[PDB]
Amino acid sequence: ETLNGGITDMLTELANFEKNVSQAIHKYNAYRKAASVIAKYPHKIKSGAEAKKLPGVGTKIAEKIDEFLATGKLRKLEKIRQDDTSSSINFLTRVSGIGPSAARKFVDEGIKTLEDLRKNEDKLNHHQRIGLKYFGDFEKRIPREEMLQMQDIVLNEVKKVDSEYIATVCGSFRRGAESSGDMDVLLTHPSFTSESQKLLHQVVEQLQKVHFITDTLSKGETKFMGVCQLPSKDEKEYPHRRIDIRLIPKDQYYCGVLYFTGSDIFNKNMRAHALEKGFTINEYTIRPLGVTGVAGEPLPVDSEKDIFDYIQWKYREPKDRSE
DNA sequence: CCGACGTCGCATCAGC
DNA sequence: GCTGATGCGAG
DNA sequence: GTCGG
Ligand SMILES: [Mg+2]
Ligand code: NA
Ligand code: NA
Repeated sequence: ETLNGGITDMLTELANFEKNVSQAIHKYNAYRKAASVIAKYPHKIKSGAEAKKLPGVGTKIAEKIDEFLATGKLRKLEKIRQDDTSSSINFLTRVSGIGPSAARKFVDEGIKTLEDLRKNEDKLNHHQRIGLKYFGDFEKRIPREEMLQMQDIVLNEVKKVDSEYIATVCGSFRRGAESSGDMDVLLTHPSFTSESQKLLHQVVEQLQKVHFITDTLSKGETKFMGVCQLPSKDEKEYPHRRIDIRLIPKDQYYCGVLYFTGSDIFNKNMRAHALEKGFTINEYTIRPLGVTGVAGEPLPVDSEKDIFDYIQWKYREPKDRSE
């Protein structure tokens, strides 16, 4: 932090404005990359030129850093921050299911605040209402102790519906993280393959029957997004939580797990490495690239380890897949 | 100079 | 009613 | 906005 935190906040703020106000998702990711890279740099950045050396920090961000160091502020940001229209739009997107477009329409027609949304239930789609209901809870983090508690429930109820199911809670949770943002469960069964009833439904149903799943954002044959909660002790109720459960075919499961285990940077590397070794990994399958680039049949995979074999890597533990 | 920067499931909107 | 686009939130 | 063909 305090080393170059002034700078990473500036860049993260600018990132958020590009995403929500300007609708420039690529400039959003540029500032985000620039932020991460400076955040890892263990020296108090002395000038914009110094920063430029780092990947993802270019001319225009070197300039902003120079201005910030010299003045301790950045004129464009100070100005956007006082902007009534924009700071509202930026804010409203914090409601889950409200993106840059819905937040634009809203601010356009007066609606700017949480109370403004609360007064206009009838202009919110279903996702948005749930988002408003749980705005506070959703911006909280999930402590790993609750994550374990949550998992206990998920693994118990999945098994109770049919013992042949496999459920794996992935995400940063799986990489040993102290806290999580939501839960992502990857679910498969022997009767579901690429060449292959209600398998997702029955599990949601049962998580609902024991009152773990409280609300549904969206649900189809393969992906469920919704809300969940741990039950009460006399002690204060637990916050409501985002949970995603996805149903993957068995032959694509361990690719699924690898992929949704991450981290984003770790997959970015593992794809680059598997490349030269003559393989293409995606979230679904690993395939061999033939002489000119033509990817052939997907190789069978029966554990995460199989993938690591194909590309001559030693199976790295989820605990060490930070990059 | 100029295009990639993942792509996808699902809910909901637009067009027909 | 149907089909395709667009919005959203996820690596 | 940054990078790179
Ligand atoms: Mg049985
Ligand atoms: Na640079
Ligand atoms: Na949102």
